[PDB]
Amino acid sequence: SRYTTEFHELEKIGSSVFKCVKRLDGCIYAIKRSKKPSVDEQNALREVYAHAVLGQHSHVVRYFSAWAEDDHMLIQNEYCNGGSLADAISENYRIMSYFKEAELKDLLLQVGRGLRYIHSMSLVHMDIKPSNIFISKVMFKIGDLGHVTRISSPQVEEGDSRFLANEVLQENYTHLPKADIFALALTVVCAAGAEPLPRNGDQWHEIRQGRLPRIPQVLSQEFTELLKVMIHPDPERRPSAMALVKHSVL
Ligand SMILES: CN(C)CCCOc1cc2c(cc1O)c1c3c(c(-c4ccccc4Cl)cc1n2C)C(=O)NC3=O
Ligand SMILES: [Cl-]
Repeated sequence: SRYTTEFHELEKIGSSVFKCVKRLDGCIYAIKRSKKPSVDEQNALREVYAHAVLGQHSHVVRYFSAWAEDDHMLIQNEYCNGGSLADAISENYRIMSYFKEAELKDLLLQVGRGLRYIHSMSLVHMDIKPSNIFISKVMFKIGDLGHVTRISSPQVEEGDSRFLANEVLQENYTHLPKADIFALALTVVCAAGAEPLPRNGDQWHEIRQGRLPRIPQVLSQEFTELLKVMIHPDPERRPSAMALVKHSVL
């Protein structure tokens, strides 16, 4: 098998994803091995197609190769040795020491540049959340292109409900880029030290009214006001990724 022959498997890093050394080049890669799926195959192939047009950007995880063997599909991507934002947030949570305002702005700006790049390729990510942001200056890179779709798709697989804009839940796909913007604000909120976001119920709905969850630290008004517009109930009111990256607060 290509996998066994080309790569030395170092360890499992996600449940599968493995940290591997490619034997010829001496580099370390993250390789996802999933069972080969149909509508499910189309969804698997969009991940690959997305990766293969989104390999030029410093804030999107680099793709190297993908292949099929057995009943598995394989994707070999850039290894980010800092883990995901989810783990850094969860460690912060235990130590009661969060991203400070300067680091939240950096997080927001870097990921915002990633979205800006995705969105200019007429693509939307649709699953922005801390577990899909990888850490390599710390560098943040968007990864997990499993929900990537073209921006005017009439059908969307919705991402994690914690980060899901209401209009996407209502199957209104008229402004899909602003769904990524909404999820990015909530991502930054979690990095700021917020409690686990709700999945349904009255707290879920409340955020989708444009009320920011409680943040256990004091932030500038100007920064809080940017995060809050990013979760505006009206997606049109939310900044584009380009407007976000040029924003004076950043
Ligand atoms: C506790 N923590 C500090 C480190 C332990 C786990 O570390 C990692 C897990 C990881 C990745 C990188 C890591 O450093 C990691 C990467 C990636 C993926 C991934 C997600 C979706 C599709 C394909 C892949 Cl390879 C999934 C990944 N997982 C589950 C990736 O593309 N590039 C990555 O570095
Ligand atoms: Cl997450």
